[PDB]
Amino acid sequence: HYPTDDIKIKEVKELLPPIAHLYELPISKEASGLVHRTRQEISDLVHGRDKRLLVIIGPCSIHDPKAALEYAERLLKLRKQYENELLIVMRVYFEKPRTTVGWAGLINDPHLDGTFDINFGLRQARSLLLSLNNMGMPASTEFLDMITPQYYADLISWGAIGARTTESQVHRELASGLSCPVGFKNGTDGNLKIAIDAIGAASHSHHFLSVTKAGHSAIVHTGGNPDCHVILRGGKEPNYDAEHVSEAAEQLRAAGVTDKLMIDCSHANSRKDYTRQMEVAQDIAAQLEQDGGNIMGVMVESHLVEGRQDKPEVYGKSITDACIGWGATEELLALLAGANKKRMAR
Amino acid sequence: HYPTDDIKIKEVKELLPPIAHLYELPISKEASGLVHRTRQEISDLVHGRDKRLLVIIGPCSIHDPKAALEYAERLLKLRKQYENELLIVMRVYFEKPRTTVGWAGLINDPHLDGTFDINFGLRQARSLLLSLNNMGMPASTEFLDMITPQYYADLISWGAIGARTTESQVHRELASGLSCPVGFKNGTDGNLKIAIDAIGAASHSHHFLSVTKAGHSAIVHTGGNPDCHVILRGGKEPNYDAEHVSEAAEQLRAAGVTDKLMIDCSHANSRKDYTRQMEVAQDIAAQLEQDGGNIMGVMVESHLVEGRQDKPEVYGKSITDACIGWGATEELLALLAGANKKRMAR
Amino acid sequence: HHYPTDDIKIKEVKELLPPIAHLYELPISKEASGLVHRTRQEISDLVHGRDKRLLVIIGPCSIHDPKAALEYAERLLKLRKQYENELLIVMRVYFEKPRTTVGWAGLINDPHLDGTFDINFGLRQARSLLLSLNNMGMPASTEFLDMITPQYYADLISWGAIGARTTESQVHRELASGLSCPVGFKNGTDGNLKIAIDAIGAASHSHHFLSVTKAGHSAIVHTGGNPDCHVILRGGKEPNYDAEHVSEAAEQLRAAGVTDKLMIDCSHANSRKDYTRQMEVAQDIAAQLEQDGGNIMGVMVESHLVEGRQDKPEVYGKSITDACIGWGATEELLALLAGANKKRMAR
Amino acid sequence: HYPTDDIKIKEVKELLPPIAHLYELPISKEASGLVHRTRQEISDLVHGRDKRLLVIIGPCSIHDPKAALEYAERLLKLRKQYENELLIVMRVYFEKPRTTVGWAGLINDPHLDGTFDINFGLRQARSLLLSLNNMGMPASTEFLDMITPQYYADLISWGAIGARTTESQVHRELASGLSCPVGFKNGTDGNLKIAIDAIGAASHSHHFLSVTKAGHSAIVHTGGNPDCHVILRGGKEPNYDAEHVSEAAEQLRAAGVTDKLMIDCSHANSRKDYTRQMEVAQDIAAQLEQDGGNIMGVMVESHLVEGRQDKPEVYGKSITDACIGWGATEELLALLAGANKKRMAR
Ligand SMILES: N[C@@H](Cc1ccccc1)C(=O)O
Ligand SMILES: N[C@@H](Cc1ccccc1)C(=O)O
Ligand SMILES: N[C@@H](Cc1ccccc1)C(=O)O
Ligand SMILES: N[C@@H](Cc1ccccc1)C(=O)O
Ligand SMILES: [Cl-]
Ligand SMILES: [Cl-]
Ligand SMILES: [Cl-]
Ligand SMILES: [Mn+2]
Ligand SMILES: [Mn+2]
Ligand SMILES: [Mn+2]
Ligand SMILES: [Mn+2]
Repeated sequence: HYPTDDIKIKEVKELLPPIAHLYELPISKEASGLVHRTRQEISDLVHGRDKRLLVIIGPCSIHDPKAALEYAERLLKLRKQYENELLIVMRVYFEKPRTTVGWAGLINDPHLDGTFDINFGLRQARSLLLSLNNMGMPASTEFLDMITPQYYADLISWGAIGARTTESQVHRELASGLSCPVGFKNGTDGNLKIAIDAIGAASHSHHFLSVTKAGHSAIVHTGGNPDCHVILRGGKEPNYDAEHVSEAAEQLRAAGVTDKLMIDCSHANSRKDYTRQMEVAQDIAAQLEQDGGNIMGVMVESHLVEGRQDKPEVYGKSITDACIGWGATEELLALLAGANKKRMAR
Repeated sequence: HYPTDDIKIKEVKELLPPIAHLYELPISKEASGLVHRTRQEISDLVHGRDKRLLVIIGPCSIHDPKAALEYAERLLKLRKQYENELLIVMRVYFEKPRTTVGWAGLINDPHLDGTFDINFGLRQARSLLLSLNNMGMPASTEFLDMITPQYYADLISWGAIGARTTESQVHRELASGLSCPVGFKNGTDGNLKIAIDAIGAASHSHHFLSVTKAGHSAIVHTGGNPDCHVILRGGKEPNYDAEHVSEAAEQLRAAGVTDKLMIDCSHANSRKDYTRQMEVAQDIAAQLEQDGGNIMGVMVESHLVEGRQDKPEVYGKSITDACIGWGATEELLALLAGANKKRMAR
Repeated sequence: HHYPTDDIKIKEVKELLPPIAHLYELPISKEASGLVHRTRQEISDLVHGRDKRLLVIIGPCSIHDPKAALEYAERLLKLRKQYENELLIVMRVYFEKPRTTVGWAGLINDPHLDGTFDINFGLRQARSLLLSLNNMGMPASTEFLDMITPQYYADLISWGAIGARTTESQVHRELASGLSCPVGFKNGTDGNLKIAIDAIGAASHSHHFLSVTKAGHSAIVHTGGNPDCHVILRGGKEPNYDAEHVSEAAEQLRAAGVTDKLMIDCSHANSRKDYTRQMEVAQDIAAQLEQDGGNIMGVMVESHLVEGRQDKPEVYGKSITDACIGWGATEELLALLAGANKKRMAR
Repeated sequence: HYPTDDIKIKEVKELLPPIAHLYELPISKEASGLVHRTRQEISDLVHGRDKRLLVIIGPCSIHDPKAALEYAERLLKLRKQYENELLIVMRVYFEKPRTTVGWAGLINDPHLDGTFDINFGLRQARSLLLSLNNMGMPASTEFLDMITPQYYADLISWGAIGARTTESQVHRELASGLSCPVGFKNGTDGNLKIAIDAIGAASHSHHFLSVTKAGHSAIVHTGGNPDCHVILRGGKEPNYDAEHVSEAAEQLRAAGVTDKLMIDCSHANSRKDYTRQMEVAQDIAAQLEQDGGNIMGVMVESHLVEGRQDKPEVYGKSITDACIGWGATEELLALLAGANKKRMAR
C-alpha cells in the first residue's frame, strides 16, 4: 500500500475554534455600536450619500500591540477633531504577503521567532481589535484567507482584498459575505478591470468553504455585499492623479457599479518611498478642492516613528513597509481635513 | 448590543468531514500504486530526467460522471499505446471559475439546479476519482481553495493552480504542501513572472489554515513542493511559440528554478476557439521535432463530442469551454507522440 | 521538565465517524418512522394500563450475526401478526452482554470477533440491521450501556432497557430521562427493587448529561423527562417472578407514586441461569394472567433459531453469550402466553 | 414522516472542547511534578511499599472556589507537618449524585440558579484544580461520566468511582484508563463484591466511548490501571471496624487483588452524622496502633465551618452533606498522624 496522503506535510495541528476566542473576548455593547455605526457611515461614502473622506491610516503591519494602542490613542484625538470632514479608521493589518521567505505576521507568528503560535496570535489579534473598538477607534484589516474572518470579522469596520487576491474567485466569494464594506485593490501591475469585476461579483450571493464558529468544515452561503469599491494603489505607474481617477470612474460607470473610489497614498503610488505619501496627499487635496467628486477615501501608511527597520528594535517603527511618523501624520491629516471641508461646501 | 456578526450570511452549514468520505471510499492498493508512480514519473519530467511529454487532457469541466468514465475508457487505450512517448493523465476539473453568475460546478452544485448539495458533490467527485484510478487512468485537477484537497487530493497525480490564483499567497502556500506535482498558470493577460515567482515560493515550507481529516479547524505546516512548473496558456496574445518558450526558459533559469514547462493548447492560446487547439499542437510538434528541450508537457480540452452547449442535453458534450471531440483527440495525440518519438531518439 | 500527567494509561484515542455520517448513509425511512412512533405509543399505553396486551421483548441474548437476526425476525414477524390482539411482540436486538472477566465486547465494539475493535463498521452494521428490521415490520429493542451510542441509532428503537449494573447510576438515569422510547429498569443483581423504583421516579424529571451532538462534538443534553418508565423483575439471589413477588413490587410502586405495571424477565436470574427453565417461568406468568395478573404489562425472553450456547460462532443461529431457547420452544411459549392473556383481556 | 429523534430532548448544546480549557489553563511544570509524584506515592500505598496513610479530606462538594482555596491553604500546612505519617490530598468533588431533584453541582450549574452554564463550570473547575496544584496541594475527585475526565483529569492525583457506579461496566472501563490511582466504593447497602470485581476489571485493557481533546466522538483504548483499591463507606451497618476490615481483606486476597483498602469516616459509616466521623477516626486510630496492616487510607468530609445549610449563606459551610469544621479537622489529623507514627515504627 503506497502512501498518497500528506506526503509533503510536516504537521497538521488543531486550532482552537473561533468560539473559544469569542467566549473569552465577547464583543462589548460599546464596541458593537462603534462597528455597526462605522460600517453604515462607510457604506454612505461608498454610495455617495455623505461626502466625508474615509481615511484608512496606520501601520503597514502590526508587530507590537502596545505601540498600536499608543498610536490609536493619538489617532483618536484627530478622528474626533476632524469628524465633520474625515472618517478616520485605523489600519490594523497583521501580515504583509511575501514572495521571498520572511516573517509571517502577528497572527501566524506572534513571537517573531518562527514558532508559529497561531492560537496565541489569533487571541492577541482579537484582543487588540476589541481594545481598539472599546477605546473608540474603529479598525480595518485585510483578509488573506477564508477562515481568519471567523475569529475577528465582527470587530472590523472596513476590509480589504489585496492586489494579489482581487482576481481570485474564492476571495471574491468571501467578500460577498463579509459584514463590513470591502475595498478591492487594483492589480500589481495596475489592472483596474480585476477590481471592477470583483465589485460586480461580490454584490451577488455565493457559496464558499470555511469553518463554523464551532471550528468544523462548512459551506457558507452569502447574501452579497453591496458596499464594495476599488482601491487605486498604482502599479503600471502611479494612478492617484485626476486623469487616472477620471478614467477609473468612467470604467466603473460602464460596469454599472459605484464610481466612488479610494486612493492609496503608499505602496506603488508612493513608489515605495514613505516621503512621497505627503506629495500624493497634496495632489488629492488639490483634487478635493477643485472637484474630486469620485473620491471617497484614502489610505496612508503611518506609525509613531517614521521609516522602517529589519528587526523590531526601535519602539513604534515598522518592520515591513516604511511609514510616515506621527508628526507628518498630523500634517497630512490637517491637509486632507482642510481640503475636504472645502469640497463639502458644494 | 448591535449585531456585527454574519450580517451578510444566509446560512453556514457543517459538512461531513473528510473521514466520512474516506471510510466509504478508501484508496485501494491498486489506485495508491498508480498515484505514487505517476507522481514520481511526472517529477522525472519536471526535472528533465525523462523526456516523455506529460499530456493533461480531458473535459473543460466534469458535469456527468458517466461520460467521464466512458471518456477515460477510450483515453486509457491511448495512454497505453503511447506510453513510451507520452504520459497521459486525464483532466478531471469539477468547476470553471466565473465572473458572471453561473453553474458552480459538480462539487458545489452536483444536481445542476442551484441546490448546492455539496456533501453529495464531494462524495461523487471522490467516487469518480477512485473509479478512474482503479481502471488505470491517473487524474488531475485544479485546487480552488484550501479545504477541498482534504477530501480527495490523495487520488490526484497532478494539480493545477489557475491564472486567477497563481499570485495568491495562500494558494502558493497550499501548493507547497500538495502531495502531487503542481503546475502554475501564467496570468490572465500573459504575466509569466507570477508563475515563476510561484514555483520559487512553493518550493519552501509554509503555514496555512485548513481542516483536519476530522473536519476541525487546523494549521497546516508544509514541507515545500520541489515539483512545480509553469503552464503557458496565453495572454492578450498566445504564448505557445518557440520564441515565447525560449524566453520563458531563460527567465526560469534566471530565477534558479526548473526550465521545463507545460503548454496549454486551449484557453487564450487557442483564442477561445476549440478548432485552433490542433494548430497549437502542430506548432508544439514542430518545436519538439527541431529541439523543444524546454517542453515537458501539454494541456488539451477534449471530450467525447466536440463543441459546447448551454444545457446538458447532448451526452458527452461540454457545458463550459468548447472542446475537441474524440476523433480529433486521436489525431492530436498521434501527432504529439510522433513528434516526441523523434525528440526522444536524439 | 514537564512530567507527563495526561493519558498515562491510554494506548490510543481514535476519532469515530459522527452519528450524522451514519444517518446520511442510512436515513430512517417513512415506513420505519411510522412503526417506531406507533410502537412507542402502544408501549406507553401498556405502561399506563390503557391497554391490556402483553409486551414481549424476545430474541437473542446478543446479536453476533445479522443474517441470522434477519431470519429470526422474519419468523417472529409471523407470530407478531398472529398474536397482535393479545401480545405486542418486539424483537430483542442487544449487541453486547456486559462482562466482569475479559471476553467479546459485542458486535458494535468488535464486529469481526477478533479483537480488532472496528467500531465504525460495528455502528454502521448495527444501524443497518435496525433499519432493516423496522422496514420489514419488526420493531426493535436494545439496552443502552453508555451515553453516546444512542445518538447513532436510538431513532430506530421502540423500547429501551437500563440493565441491573447501571439502574442505580445517576448518569444512566439521566440518559433514560431523555430517551425517545419507553424504558425498563432492571432490578439489581442481587434482587434490589428499590433502585429501579427510584430510577423510574428520577427518569420522569428533566436532567442534563454529557454526550455528543449528531455532528459528533462534545455536548450537554437537556432532557424533558421520560413518563414511560417501568421496572423489570429479573431475579436476584432468588427468582422474583411469582405472584407474591409481583404483588409486593406493585405495593412498593404505588407507595412511591409511580406506575405499578411491570415486566418480568423469564431468563437470567429468574431462570436460575438455565435456558430450559424459561418456559416454567412463562407458565407461572400464564397462570397469573389467567387468575388475575393486573400488574403485569410485559415479559422478556431469550430466544434464538437454535437452542443453547457455544464458545465459537460455528452453528448458525446459536448464541455465543447466554444460552437461549430454540425456535420450536419459542412458538410454544408465545402460544402459551397469547392464550392466557386472551383470557385476561376478556375479563 | 413521523418524528422519532430527540422526542424528549429540550436542547443539545455543543461545549467548548477540552483544548480550549487546556489553552487557557495549561498544567504548569510545578503542578505536573506534584501530580506525577503524588500518583506514584499513592501507588506505593496501594501496593504496600510505604505505610503512610492516604487522607482524602475536604468538602462534601465544592460550591465556592474562594472557600476551597482558603481551606487548601490551611490544609497545606498540615500536609507538610504530617508528611512523614500522612499523605494528605484534598477532596475536590464538584457534585453529589441525587435521586430527588436538587443542585447539579459546580461544573453543571456553577451559578447555583439552574442556568447550567457548563462552559463556565468546566473552566472554573479546571482553574481551581490548577490553583490547588500550583500552591502544593494535590487534588482528588469523583468521575461521574466518561467525558469530564478529558477536561481536568491531568490535574487529579487520586480518583473515585462512587457506590452507585462501581458495578457499571462503562465506569470500570473508564477507570482502566484513568491516569490516577482509583478507589471504588462498596455498594449502597454494603456490597463489597462489586468493588473487588471492579479492581480486577479495571486492571485490564478496555475500550469505551468518549471524546478526543478536540471534542470529537472517539473510541478510547486503555492500558489497564494497576493502582485500584476498595473504599469502605458503610452499608445497612457501618463497615469501618477491625472485624469488617479483616473480612474485606480476606475477600480481597481470595480474589487475587490488593488487600490494602481505604475507610470512609463519613456517609454510611458516620450514618450521615458529621459528629460521628471523629468516632470512626478514633476506631481507625486504635486499629493502626494495634495492627491495622490492611489500611492504606481514610476519607473525611471536612470544611472551614461545621454542619450544613440549604442555601449558600454562611461562608465555608457545606450545602450538600454536613462536614466537620476546621478545629475538629485539626484534632482528627493530629490523632491519625500519632497513631500511624506508631504503626510505621513497627
Ligand atoms: N463572519 C464573517 C463572515 C464569514 C462567515 C463564514 C466564513 C467566513 C466569513 C463576517 O461576519 O464578516
Ligand atoms: N492532503 C493534501 C495536503 C493538504 C493537507 C491539509 C490541508 C490541505 C492540503 C495532500 O495530500 O496533497
Ligand atoms: N437521540 C436520543 C436521545 C439522546 C440525545 C443525546 C444524547 C443521548 C441520547 C433519542 O432520540 O432517544
Ligand atoms: N485523559 C484521562 C483518560 C481518558 C481519556 C479519554 C477519555 C476519558 C479519559 C486521564 O489522563 O486520566
Ligand atoms: Cl456557525
Ligand atoms: Cl443515582
Ligand atoms: Cl445535535
Ligand atoms: Mn504596506
Ligand atoms: Mn476550460
Ligand atoms: Mn442474556
Ligand atoms: Mn458527601
